[PDB]
This record gives sequence, C-alpha cells and structure tokens, in this order.
Amino acid sequence: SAAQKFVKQVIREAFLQDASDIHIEPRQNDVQVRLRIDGALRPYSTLPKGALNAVISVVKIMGGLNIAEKRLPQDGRVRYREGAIDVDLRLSTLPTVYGEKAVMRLLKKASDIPEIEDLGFAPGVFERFKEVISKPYGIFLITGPTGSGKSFTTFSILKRIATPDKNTQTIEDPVEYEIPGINQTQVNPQAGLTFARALRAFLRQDPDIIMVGEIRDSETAKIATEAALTGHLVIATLHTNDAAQAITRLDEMGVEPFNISAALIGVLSQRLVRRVCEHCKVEVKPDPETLRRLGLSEAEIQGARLYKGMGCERCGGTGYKGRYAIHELLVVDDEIRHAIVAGKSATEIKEIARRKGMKTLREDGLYKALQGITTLEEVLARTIE
Amino acid sequence: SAAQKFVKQVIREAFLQDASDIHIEPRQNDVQVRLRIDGALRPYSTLPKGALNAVISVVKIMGGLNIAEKRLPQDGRVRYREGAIDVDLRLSTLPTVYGEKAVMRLLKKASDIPEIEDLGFAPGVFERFKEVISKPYGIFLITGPTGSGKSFTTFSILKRIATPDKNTQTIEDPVEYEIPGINQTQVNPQAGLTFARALRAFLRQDPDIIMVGEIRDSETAKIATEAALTGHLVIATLHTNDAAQAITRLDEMGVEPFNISAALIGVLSQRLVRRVCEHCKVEVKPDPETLRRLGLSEAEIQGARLYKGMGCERCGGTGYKGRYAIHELLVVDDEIRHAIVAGKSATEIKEIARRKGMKTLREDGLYKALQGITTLEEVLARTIE
Ligand SMILES: Nc1ncnc2c1ncn2[C@@H]1O[C@H](COP(=O)(O)OP(=O)(O)OP(O)(O)=S)[C@@H](O)[C@H]1O
Ligand SMILES: Nc1ncnc2c1ncn2[C@@H]1O[C@H](COP(=O)(O)OP(=O)(O)OP(O)(O)=S)[C@@H](O)[C@H]1O
Ligand SMILES: [Mg+2]
Ligand SMILES: [Zn+2]
Ligand SMILES: [Zn+2]
Repeated sequence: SAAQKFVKQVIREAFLQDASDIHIEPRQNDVQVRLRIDGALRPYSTLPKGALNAVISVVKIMGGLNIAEKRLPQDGRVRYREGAIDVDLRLSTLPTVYGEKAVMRLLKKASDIPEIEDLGFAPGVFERFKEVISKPYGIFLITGPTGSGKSFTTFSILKRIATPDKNTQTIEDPVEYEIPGINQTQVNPQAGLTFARALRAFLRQDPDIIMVGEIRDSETAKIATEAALTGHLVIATLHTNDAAQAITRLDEMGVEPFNISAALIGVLSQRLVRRVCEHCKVEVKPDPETLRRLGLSEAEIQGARLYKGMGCERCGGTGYKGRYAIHELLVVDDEIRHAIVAGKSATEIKEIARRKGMKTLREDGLYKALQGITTLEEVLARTIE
Repeated sequence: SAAQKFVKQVIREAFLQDASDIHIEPRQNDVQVRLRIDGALRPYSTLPKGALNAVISVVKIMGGLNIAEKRLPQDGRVRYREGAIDVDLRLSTLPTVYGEKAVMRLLKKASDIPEIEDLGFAPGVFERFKEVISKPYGIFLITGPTGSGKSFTTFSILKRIATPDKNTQTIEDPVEYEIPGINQTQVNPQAGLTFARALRAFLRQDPDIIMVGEIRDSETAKIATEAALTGHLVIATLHTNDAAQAITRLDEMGVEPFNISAALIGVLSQRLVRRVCEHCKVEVKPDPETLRRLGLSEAEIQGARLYKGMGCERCGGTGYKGRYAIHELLVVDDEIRHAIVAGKSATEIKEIARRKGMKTLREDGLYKALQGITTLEEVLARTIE
C-alpha cells in the first residue's frame, strides 16, 4: 500500500494536469517517474531501486497483467475511478535492462456513444454497412488492433438495432457503458461464468440480438457461430488486423468452414488516425507519383490536396486534436462464401472482395486525408502491413 | 405474496394473449417486464427495483432452482396449473449487471399442431407440397431460422402420413411434443446418444418414416441421406436462408452430390409473418410505383387489396394479431437433379426451380399481403427476397 498509494497519487496528479502519459522507468540506482505535459516529459518523482517490483505489481493488478511474467511485454487497460477522477489508462509493461518499465497512457474522456451516422463512414461504405447490420441474423465481426475503437462502434450499432420488440443480450469483459434498453452480463471467472458458459445460457434466454464482447476461445467461437446459424443476430469482436484474416482466424479456432460460410454476414476492420487541427491547418501539395502509387485514379490526381497541422497549443504539440476512424468493410456475398468453403487464403478473399467494390483502409484513409481530416502519414502508419 | 400475485397474473396474461415468452428484466432504476407475442416483444409492466429478488424467488421455487446462487445461470421445468391453466413452463435465470433476469417460456402441446390444410399454403403450392410428402421414400428438408414454424410443419406432416401400417421413428433434441402414434427418442449427450448414433440404430429398427430434428454435424447429414437412399422416407430440419441453399449446405457438410440428387424429394423454406388484426383492419390504397419495383405486374396491382391494422386493445396497439406462414417449396425434378451433380450453385438451382414453378419467400409473402392476410412491411422485414 506504500506502492498502491504512490500509484494512485501519480494518476491523480496526472489527471489534474491533463498529462497524456506516465512513465515508470528503472535506472541503475533508482526508479525515475515522468509525466508528459504539453508534449514533453517532466521529472515527477524518484523511487528507490527496491521499490520497483512493488509498484509494477500494483499497475499489473490494475490492468490484469501477469506478475510472474517479466521476460515479455504486456499491454492492458485500466478503467480507473477513484472519486472525482475517472480516467481510462492504456497500460504497457516492458522488460528493460534495469527491470520492468511501465507506461500508462491517459485516454481522452470517452464522451457518449454516437449515432451510426456520426461514426465517420464514407457515404458509399456507409450504405453497405447499414445493410449489413439490418439483417435478421448471422454474425457480424468487428476487428482491429488494441484500441481501434471496436467496442465504441459496437455500441453505436446496438444503439440503432436494439429496438423494444427485440431482446438484446450482451456478454462483456468488462462491461463498459450503461446503455438502456438492453441486458448486459459481465464475465465472472471467479464464479465460473465464462464467455462460453454465458453464451450457452443466452440461447435459453429467448434472444434476438447477441453481442459477444470478445472471442478468444474455440468454445465461444463455436457457440456464437451456431447462434448466428439458428437465427439470432450476433455482433462480436476479434483482434485481427485484416478483415479477411478474421475468417481465417475463425477456422483456426475450430469453426467448420461451412458454418463460417453460412453464418458470416461481413467483417469490419477499422483504425484510428489522429485528426489535424482545424486552426493551424495548411495546404500541402502531394507528389502525383505518390498518389498514383496509392491506387488513386489519374483524373482525380489534379484536385490533389493534402493537409497538415503546423501546430499551436490548441493542439499542444502535434498538429493534431481528436481522432477519426478508418474502415474497410468486407461484405460477404455469394462469391466470397464460395471462396471460404473452398480452400481460401485471406489474400484471395480480399481481392475477391475488392473486386465487387470493397474499399480498403488505405483507400478509405487516403480519401479522408484528401479532405483534411488526417495527414497521409497517419494513414500510412495505420495501414502498413 | 405480492410477488406471488405478480407471477400468477403475468402467466395468466401470457396464456390468454398467446405469448411465447415472459421476460423479467432488471434495469438501472426499475424492473421491466415484456411479453413476446407473435414473435415481437411487447411492454407488459414495470416493477419497482426492490421487488426483483422476491419475484425471482417465486420463479426459482417453481422450477426448483437454487436461491443462494445468483452468479450463475439456472434452468428448470414446471407444469403450471392455476384455475383452468395447464401449461408446461421452461424457466431460465441469468445474472445481469442489475441482477438476475428471468425468462419463462410457455410450451405448446400436440393439440396445437395443425392439419396440413391449415398450414397456410397457397392453393398452387399446396398440391405440390402434398405430392412431396406422399412419396414412399426420399429425404425432405424443412429449412429456415428458429421460430419459423419448422416443427409445426414437421408434425403436421407426420399427423397426415404416420399411419398405423408404418414405423415412424423420431430423433430429437429435445423432444418437444408428445405425439400419439409415433416413436420418439431424445438426444442424450451424457449417455453418448448422438443424433448420428441414434440414427445408426434406427436402420436396424425396421423404420418407414424417419424424422431428424436437426442436422448439425457432417456424419448425421450423411446417414440421413443414406437412409433416404435405401428406401426410407426422411423428414429433417436444416438452417438456410433459402430452399436452394439446403442442397448446397449438404454438399458443404460432406454429402456426395450424387447422393443428394438421388435422395432429395424437396426443400421447404419457411418464415412466419404477422396477421393483420381484424379489429383494426383498415383498407389502404396501394401505391403502384412502389408495387412495381417490387416485381408485381400491372394485372396484380389491380385486384390488390392491401390492409393495415390501426392499433387496438385486442392487438396491443401493434396492428397485428396472430401469425401466418410464407412458403418457398423446392420440388426436385430431373433438371434440378442434373444441376445438383455437375455442382451448380444455389443461385443456379434457385433459378431453375423458379422457372419450373417455385414461388420465392418474397413472392408467397406478396401474394398473401395482396389478400390482406398480412401487411407489406412484414413481408419485406421477413424476406431478403
Ligand atoms: N470513431 C472514433 N472516433 C474517435 N474516437 C474513438 C472512436 N472510437 C473509439 N474512440 C476512442 O478511442 C478509444 C478506443 O476504445 P475502444 O473503442 O474501446 O477500443 P477497442 O478497440 O474496444 O479497444 P480494446 O477493447 O481495449 S482492445 C476510446 O477512448 C474511444 O473513446
Ligand atoms: N403455420 C403457422 N401459422 C401460425 N403460427 C405458427 C405456424 N407454425 C408455427 N407457428 C407458431 O410459431 C411457433 C414456433 O414454431 P415452431 O415450428 O415450433 O418453430 P421452429 O423454430 O420453426 O422449429 P423448432 O426449432 O424445431 S421448435 C409455434 O410454437 C406456433 O406458436
Ligand atoms: Mg472492447
Ligand atoms: Zn493547431
Ligand atoms: Zn387490433
């Protein structure tokens, strides 16, 4: 609790300062602590060398990390409420030559779950998206790397489709949000209430819409798929970078390809790019050759404006305030499941979908960058694979 | 006794309203109770939040569930008798963030099962339906999501064709109705009595008619087809959005296409639409332009009498009371047989079937909406065409 009270004092003073990050760094003879204020790291405090393991355990408990594991990096998430400071923290631990270093990123205050029309879909992709989630049943997968806005998009969907004539039931680890009109159930491993234990009880609970917060079992993948097969609408998340790899991911978790093919409505992969500041924004002229290589049509290449923030402190550092989302939406059709039943590659499906008109993250990112929402760099950074 | 009084009333009201399920839902500041009627959830009442644990208690006593346990789902069965009420109830309790939700399902009986004349078949389809079930051997598939009326149709058929000169054998998970005249067997995991293990045994039981409640696995799909092949009549349920996809799905499940083309009598795809309440029923002047994009001809727009129910006390305000089935009946002939082998797609099969006389779900829906059985939107909400 010497350790616990230090950790809680740091997060507090980080919150009140509007600090973005907190670094706990072992050194040769001490542990330095630093806070990023207005873009720069500042010295907060100094802990003795022996104090290291104590503190690292406290933040590991907070994010559900493994204490025993010290040779490998771990990431986690901390929903932190103590009194008047509620901040969500992104947690990172890293093996360092002097012991384990921890970094906690203070996330922007979430605000409220938006309507479907304010998620930042391209006008064209939006219509196909609205058609995927309006379907009576089947499973709709939302994927992306840690913190790409999966849960946020998921609840925006539920906000739309969970009508009083339906039973919307939810399994989450943990439950975020107090969204009305639906029933929410949190995973309890203490009790024995796993994802699969719950998901099987849900089938005896007369559901219409099932939201599976996370699929990380074979049991869960199988049950969610059969729920989609028998006539329920399932929304679930995976942690996969490619929309097509989500299909392959399910094959690996033990789902029969013919069941994947019969239930899957589509897969949404998204990213978050920083938004350029509207105030210190400037026009930039792109190398036509770059645009060309990015698959942008010649005949579109003359309008040709890209944008970037030089910076003020409405931005702080950066030229960026806020984040926006990037999407590629794999809508399953007669030909795609016609590729899943056959031996597939994620690769083959992707271009089988691109033809038929599927717009890719980079294409989606590029086009929003052409609007001055984001830089081309942020777009490239998120789509490099 | 106040919680006893509530449970008594809500089951009484569900019974008289023909309600599938009672939902008792803990929410943030109250308890909400919903009735599913005609497949649609409907608000029944609100309880004050501190009355939850008394009500759940009554429900648990009925089904012999543990009161102490509130962290894990529970399941029960009760034969409920109050006044003249005699219903079997299936009880489900499930922990949510605001406490345990309860679902009580009102179960049907054999007496509720219709005669095939009352299944709602259009006159042209009904004559073909009859010729399909009156064949000596082959496999007949009934497909669609849960709550489509698959079991009602199945046993309706067995009421007409399980005459006393034949052995009529059933494998079910679970056995729902107790039917006179036929032999029924329930799937039992704990003993190892699979669908496939049961079905293997049926072939040494001198059967005539075989009913497979559900085809989930690849082995069951093969043995049921084999049993059809050798000279037995097989009625089985599958989940597909479409009659033609039942062919493709058997393929995907591993059945040899030459075996499918050899054994398959036909497929029935089925949905349930809501009937227009006839205490609200008000005639509505059709819009021709909207009836033209919907593939209806000029002749059909004449002789078109649409209706919509202007909500009343008897329909709970919905404008609907009762349900009705819409049908897509694929009847296998030689051309469909040659297309099943030669591995044509479901879309190819479907277009063959229609040219040969098959009405799609949408078309059967539209046809009955023009009779004022149901409304247009119900047809559009229950069919992706
Ligand atoms: N479309 C969006 N635009 C801007 N910010 C967003 C958007 N979606 C999410 N965010 C924010 O970004 C953070 C991402 O949180 P989530 O939406 O929960 O991400 P996630 O993919 O669920 O991440 P996990 O669950 O930790 S792997 C939250 O702080 C959201 O406020
Ligand atoms: N032809 C019909 N017309 C009107 N209501 C019907 C009809 N068939 C079924 N129903 C109602 O719909 C409910 C569900 O029908 P079921 O046949 O039991 O459902 P199913 O999901 O299609 O088949 P299962 O999963 O093996 S019970 C029945 O219990 C009846 O209340
Ligand atoms: Mg999440
Ligand atoms: Zn700026
Ligand atoms: Zn009415």
